Amino acid sequence: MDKKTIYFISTGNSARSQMAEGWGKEILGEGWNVYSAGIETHGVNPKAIEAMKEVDIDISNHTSDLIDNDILKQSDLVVTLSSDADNNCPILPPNVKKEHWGFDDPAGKEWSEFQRVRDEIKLAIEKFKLR
Ligand SMILES: [O-][Cl+3]([O-])([O-])[O-]
Ligand SMILES: [Cl-]
Ligand SMILES: [K+]
Repeated sequence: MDKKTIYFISTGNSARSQMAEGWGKEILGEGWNVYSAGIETHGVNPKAIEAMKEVDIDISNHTSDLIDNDILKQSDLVVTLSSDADNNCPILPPNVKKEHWGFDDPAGKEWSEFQRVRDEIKLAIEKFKLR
């Protein structure tokens, strides 16, 4: 069937949203275009890159972006990863569905927290695929 589009939006496009994009392309790649953005943009967190590298997923080529309206309007599903993203997300046109999957912000925390959030996001995406 026609490939769908999922857009992960978080406070920034530095950690949670980048790991979601990484997992999304790996798990949902066959039937989904996967993108990510932040309400704010502050570079990709090197620890998020390393966290994904540890599970053989390369996100070193990702970029930190604000929301692209063109992609947004053509998205089938928008997933917010933080309450700030949930609240600051633009009013979505009727053709776009929206869900909130919250995760803790690993910024400034110890290494194991990046691993923890990485794997919680992995689980959420694996469950999503089973719908
Ligand atoms: O994607 Cl976040 O940078 O909000 O973690
Ligand atoms: Cl799929
Ligand atoms: K991005």
